[PDB]
Amino acid sequence: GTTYYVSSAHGDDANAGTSENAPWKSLTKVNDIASDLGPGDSVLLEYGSEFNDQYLHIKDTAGNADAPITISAYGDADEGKPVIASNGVKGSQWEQDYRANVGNHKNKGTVSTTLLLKDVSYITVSNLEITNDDADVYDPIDTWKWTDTPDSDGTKLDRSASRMDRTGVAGIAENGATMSNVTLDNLYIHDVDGNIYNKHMANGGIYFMAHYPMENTSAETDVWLREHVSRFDHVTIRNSTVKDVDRWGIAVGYTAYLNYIDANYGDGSIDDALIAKYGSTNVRIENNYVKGAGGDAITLMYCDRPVIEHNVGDSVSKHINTQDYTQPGSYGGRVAAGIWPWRCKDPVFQYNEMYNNLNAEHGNGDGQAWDADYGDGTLYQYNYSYGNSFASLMICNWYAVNTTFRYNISQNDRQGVFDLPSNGPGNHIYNNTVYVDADSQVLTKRSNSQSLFENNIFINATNTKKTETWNRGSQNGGQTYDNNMYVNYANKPTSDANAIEADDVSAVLAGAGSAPTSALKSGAEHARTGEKAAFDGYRPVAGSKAINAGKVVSDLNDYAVENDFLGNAVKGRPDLGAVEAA
Ligand SMILES: CC(=O)N[C@@H]1[C@@H](O[C@@H]2O[C@H](CO)[C@H](O)[C@H](O)[C@H]2O)[C@H](O)[C@@H](CO)O[C@H]1O
Ligand SMILES: [Ca+2]
Ligand SMILES: [Ca+2]
Repeated sequence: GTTYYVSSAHGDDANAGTSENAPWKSLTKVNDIASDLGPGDSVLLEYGSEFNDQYLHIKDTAGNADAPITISAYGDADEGKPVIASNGVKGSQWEQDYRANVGNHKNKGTVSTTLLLKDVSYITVSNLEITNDDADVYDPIDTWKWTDTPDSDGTKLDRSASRMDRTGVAGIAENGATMSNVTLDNLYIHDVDGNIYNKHMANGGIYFMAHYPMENTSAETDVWLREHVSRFDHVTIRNSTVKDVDRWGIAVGYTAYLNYIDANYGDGSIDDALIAKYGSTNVRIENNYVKGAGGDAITLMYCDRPVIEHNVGDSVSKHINTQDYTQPGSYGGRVAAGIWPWRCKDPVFQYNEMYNNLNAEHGNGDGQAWDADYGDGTLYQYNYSYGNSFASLMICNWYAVNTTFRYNISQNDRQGVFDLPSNGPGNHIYNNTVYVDADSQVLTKRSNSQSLFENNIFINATNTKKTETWNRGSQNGGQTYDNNMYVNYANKPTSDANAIEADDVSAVLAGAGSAPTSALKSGAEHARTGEKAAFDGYRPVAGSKAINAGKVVSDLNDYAVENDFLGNAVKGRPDLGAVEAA
């Protein structure tokens, strides 16, 4: 197909734009022809370019399986990714409308988006730097600190509840059809100075959502919408960085068709055909770094079996605090968690790191790394969490059901490791290693409900043999324990008839507590093997009471055991904790 070339430095918009030697100057020319982009067509932006007060909007077209539309860079890579910087200009603004109630949230209004994909299928967008900056908002994560006075550290915010919503990239389905085969790859999205509060406008680094094409006003609209579904399939977001954005880091799948998916909460189980029909299929979130989101880091909504792997989140919930979140109004929302699912079926969260979720000390009503929220079958495995301000894992309220949390390591997570506020049943927490410091404990104070804890190592990383509160409340049976290891405690859960007790973590693991305290400067995950391996303190030492002491687990959610946190096979009697002895 046709390849187009844009150069902010060299080009001219009188040019043809179809050869490298004579490229366009501005994105206006691409915008003018984007709806006619088709299979094999490409829009290449010159490395080193800065398209200021510009944006790219692509609507109502498609590549195909043989040849996608491509939006990318050309030239010398050392000149720096091309930059699209909308600065919120009028021309980037569009009217979003779900055309249904989507809960107690703003569902309609004006949004500024730097890169908009409205019902575009088979498109790959790569190697762009994307911003949406307000010169009057400045609060960089890299030097962020809690101040006794607002904005005293050379920062400034707009705290207005009516602040215009802004996206870096928005993926919008609103034609009553599937929008498929979208790939975002090696983008750098930053300084998207959106609205601090709004959770489900296209407001954040990357947001993908689906609307009804018309309001559901009659029996006839209702028959039609029940069968013609705006939804996503084959959305891949990988190798990207999202930094300094309000509100969401990366969210995918919120939908007007929640009115069908959520018509019948039942017991929290989600029917396979229901979620496949109305929800989003084959979503993959891989190798991204999210730092300094105002709210939540990465959330998957109304997704059928997404895969969320190899991401790093870091220092999110920047704005979920009493100084910055001042106009919550009737929506509320002064809460955020790290990397998590909402009303998904069997999502898989594996090999992710999550650091320093902020502000539980200053008005963040959550603050966890992980959150098995409402939904069915969430699998968290082989993830690391450090230094989160409120807990490693939440299981959230009645409709959070059938969670498995296994082969994870939690280090220096504060105020509790496990948070079980009135959650539904079916939850199974096994083969984790959790390192609990003096700012923390096993269960958050508010915990009251079900989980089955087996084969875990609990490490009291404090200077006395702690008398721990192992049980709080009794909803849905409360917390039951079997076949766990308890390191440096004076007591143990009364339910555990198979306890393994150890006095000194030094005779259990090589270097407990020595896992990372921060993300890698690059945002990449830490190595788990080789010279740079970062988790070797969590390997059992020779003769460790962890070795071959675990029960053969029977997963309550029918996920077979495969490997441990380091990816090594588990065979025989499993070792206690997250890491097999080698
Ligand atoms: C059940 C519950 O209250 N969950 C909280 C999350 O809030 C929900 O989040 C979804 C996201 O699609 C909708 O916004 C819904 O209306 C909310 O009730 C909240 O985002 C998380 C993280 O702070 O905490 C849960 O307690
Ligand atoms: Ca700014
Ligand atoms: Ca501040």
